[PDB]
Amino acid sequence: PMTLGYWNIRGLAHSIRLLLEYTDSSYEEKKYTMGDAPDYDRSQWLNEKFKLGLDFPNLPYLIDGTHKITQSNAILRYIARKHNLCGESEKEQIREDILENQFMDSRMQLAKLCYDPDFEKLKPEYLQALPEMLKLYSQFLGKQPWFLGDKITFVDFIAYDVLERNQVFEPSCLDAFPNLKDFISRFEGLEKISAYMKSSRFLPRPVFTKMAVWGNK
Amino acid sequence: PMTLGYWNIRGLAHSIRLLLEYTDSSYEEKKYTMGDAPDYDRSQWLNEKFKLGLDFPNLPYLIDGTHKITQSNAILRYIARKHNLCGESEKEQIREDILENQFMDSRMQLAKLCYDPDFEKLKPEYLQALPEMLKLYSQFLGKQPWFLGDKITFVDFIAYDVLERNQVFEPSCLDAFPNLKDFISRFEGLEKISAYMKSSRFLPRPVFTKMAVWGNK
Repeated sequence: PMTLGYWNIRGLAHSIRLLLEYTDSSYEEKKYTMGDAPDYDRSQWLNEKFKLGLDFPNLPYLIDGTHKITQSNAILRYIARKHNLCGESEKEQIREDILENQFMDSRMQLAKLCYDPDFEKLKPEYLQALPEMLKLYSQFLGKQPWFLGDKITFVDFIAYDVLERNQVFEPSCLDAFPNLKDFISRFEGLEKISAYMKSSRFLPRPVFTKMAVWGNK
Repeated sequence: PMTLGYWNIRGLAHSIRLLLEYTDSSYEEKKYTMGDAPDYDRSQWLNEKFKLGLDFPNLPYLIDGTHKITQSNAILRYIARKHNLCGESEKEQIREDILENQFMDSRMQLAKLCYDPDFEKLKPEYLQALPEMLKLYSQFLGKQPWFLGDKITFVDFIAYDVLERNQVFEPSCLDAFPNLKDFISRFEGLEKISAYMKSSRFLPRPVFTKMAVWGNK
C-alpha cells in the first residue's frame, strides 16, 4: 500500500497518521531511528535518502504508487484531496490557507524553544505569549464544531496536533478557552480516531527528536 | 480597490506585488515604516494592528472587500484562484504544494542568516549549502518554461523571488544552472513584469527589514 517514512517520533507525521487512519487509508510506516550519544546518528535515513526517488528528499515522505511526496502540508493536502476533506467555497479555501500557514507558525514557535539549550530561560517567555495565540484560534473557531464550519477537513488534523501538543507542554493552557478544549475532545471522540488511539500503533510521544531539550526521545 | 499592507521593504510582499501587477489587479499599498535607532520603532503598524479587522493580524495582509487575508501563501493563493493561475491536474497540484513549502524553506534559510549577527561567520556555510538547493530546483524545472509545465502559475512568482534574491546575495550562484538563469530572464521578460520593473513603484530593495545585518533598509 502507501508508505509513510518518518522518524519514530510524533513530530510532523502525527496529523498525517491520524488522517490516514481517519480516511481508512492502507499504508506502511518506514520508521527511522536516531542515535543518542554526542553523535545523533542519522545514517539509517541518510543511507537511503537519495534512493527512494524523491525530488526533494525529506522527512516525512509519502509514496503512493507513482506519487512521491515530501513536505507535510503537501502530503496532507494530497490525502485530503483524495477523500474530499478540503474547503469547498472560496470562503472556506481562504480560512484553510490561513490556518494551514498560521498553525505552521505556531508549530515552529514551540519547536524553537524545545530545541534551544536555554529552554529554561526562554520557556516563561513562551508561556506569556501563548494565551495571545490561543485567543486568536478561539476567536476564529467560535461556536463551530470544526474550523471550516460543519464539515471536518484537513486543517482540523493540523489544529488538533499543535493545540493538543501545547496542552501536554502546559496542561492548563486551554482551560481559559473552552471551545478549544471541546475541539480536542470532539476530535478524539471521532470513532476512527479513538479506535486508533487505543491501538498499539498510536505513538503520541516522543514529541520531538532526541536532540530536543523538551519532549525528546 | 484592494489593499496590500506591508513594510516599505521587498520581503514577503515581493511576489504578491508582482502577481497583482501581472493579473492587472487594481490595488493600494499601505506601506509601513520601521525605526532606525536601537529601538526599531514599529508603532506605525502596532497602532492599527488590531483595527483592520484581521483574524490573525500580520504583515503582509490583503483586504479585498469582505476578504481580509494574512499569510503570504494564502494571499498568493487567493489571487491565483481568482485569475486561474493554479495547477489543474492532481499531478500539477502536487508539484504546486511541494514547491510552495519547499520555496518557503529556502526563503527562511536566507532570512535566518541575514538577521543573524554572526552573519559573517555563517555566510560560508550557507554558500557551500546553496549549490545543493539550487540543483534540486534545476532538476525539477528541467526543460519546462515554468515550474508546472507550460502554463505560468503562482509558484513561479514565489520561485522567481527566492531564486532572484539569491542571485543578489551571490551573483554567480545560478551560473551552473542555466535553466534557472533563463527562468529569471523569462519571468522578467513578461510584458506586465518588465513594465512594472521600469516604473517608480517597483521596490526590489531593501530585501529585508532594518534589523537585518544584510539587505537591511
